[PDB]
Amino acid sequence: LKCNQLIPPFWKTCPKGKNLCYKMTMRAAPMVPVKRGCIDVCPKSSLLIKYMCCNTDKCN
Repeated sequence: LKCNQLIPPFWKTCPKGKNLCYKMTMRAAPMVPVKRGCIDVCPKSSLLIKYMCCNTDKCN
């Protein structure tokens, strides 16, 4: 279980439990990525920012 983050090849293996990952894009703009990392589940997404969480590698 591993996940790449914003744009370059930058990937890493996420630890047990945190087998999920994400990439928070800004809803202000269509979906401008700004944050990303290995998680468990998507934190409280805001009205102006969409947290794009998922379970598969590469997905964020």
